[PDB]
Amino acid sequence: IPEKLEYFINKYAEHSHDKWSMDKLANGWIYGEIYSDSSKIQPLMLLSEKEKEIYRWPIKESLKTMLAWDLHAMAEMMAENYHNIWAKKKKLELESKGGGNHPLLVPYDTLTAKEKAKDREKAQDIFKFLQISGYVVSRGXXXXXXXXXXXXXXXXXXXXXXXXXXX
Repeated sequence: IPEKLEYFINKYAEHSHDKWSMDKLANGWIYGEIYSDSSKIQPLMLLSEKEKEIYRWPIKESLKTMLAWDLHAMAEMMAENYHNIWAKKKKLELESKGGGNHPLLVPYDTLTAKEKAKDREKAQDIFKFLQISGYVVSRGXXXXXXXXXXXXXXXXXXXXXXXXXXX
């Protein structure tokens, strides 16, 4: 967790809270200590105390995973990690409680597109602020190098052919 990125974690959390505030004021929500859903009354204006930071908490984990591990790449790695953490939690809890089988207990190369879109939304949401902040990110001529490798292979093959034809 870099110090500059650690500083920007709070700012990004505030920006996400502001976006959610715009959404909830468009929907209609007013602050109130009483917890309710049909009365349209919440004390953090349905996001509760911990539910306000349920999405702020994994931003640091996302940064750590990015450091430990183009733009479409960051998108797909982030969505894959999103699905993997939830799948691990679900499999752990179902193994603990002896529950039923979840259709999402399958490798990410088999899921329905809506399931991938659901966390691709959050991936893009967290990556847009990183891009606007000037953070260049990579996964961590081309044809010319390919041709050079091919030429090296051809040289090896020619050497082999010469060694064979010499006999």
